[PDB]
Amino acid sequence: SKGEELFTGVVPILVELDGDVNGHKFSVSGEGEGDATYGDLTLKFISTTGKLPVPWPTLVTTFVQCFSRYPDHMKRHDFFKSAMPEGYVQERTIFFKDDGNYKTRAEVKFEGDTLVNRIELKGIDFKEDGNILGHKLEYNYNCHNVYIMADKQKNGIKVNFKIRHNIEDGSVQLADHYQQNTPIGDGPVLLPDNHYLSTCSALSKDPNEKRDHMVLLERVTAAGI
Repeated sequence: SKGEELFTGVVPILVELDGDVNGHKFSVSGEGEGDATYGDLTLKFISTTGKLPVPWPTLVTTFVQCFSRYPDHMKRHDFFKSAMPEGYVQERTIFFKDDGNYKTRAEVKFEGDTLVNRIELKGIDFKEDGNILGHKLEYNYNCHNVYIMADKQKNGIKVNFKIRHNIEDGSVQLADHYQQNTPIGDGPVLLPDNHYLSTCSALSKDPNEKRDHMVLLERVTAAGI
């Protein structure tokens, strides 16, 4: 399964994001590795242009579902890997309730032996003293099930889900996600039936790192079939 073979072992991952939110331009690089046999990955991100104008947690979803563990009985529903090595384009719109929104476009594919997620994010309509720009979110993250549905139209998948971010002293700030993924190559892909990705994420910090950074650790497993 060409694509599948690509993920038998541990694969290094590189993430490159260029962003602009309300005119606050910034860049982030991440490096790590993942092992789809188990569905685990670890990534370390560094804000390379200065202190991030948005809270780290808000960028988690943006920063590689091909690393999900798809159980054997579900192998025929693994679109993400089926598109590799040429890759896929992942696009999203994330609306922070009562706040601005992020629009992202990324490309995920192999470069050499590394799996790279190269992103362009543009956010607007945000509120300066808002939870976002004001950095009032706690530095934590939750676990969720994200439902995946095919999209014959785009020849890929559609997905929608909400992320709940905890507010320092408030409730939570909702971040409503709309996602589309389409193959990059012209070859055939796997269009799966409806299912979901069970996703565990947690955030950490690195004792030796002086720059603004985030350590993201996760375990993701496909299910629902």
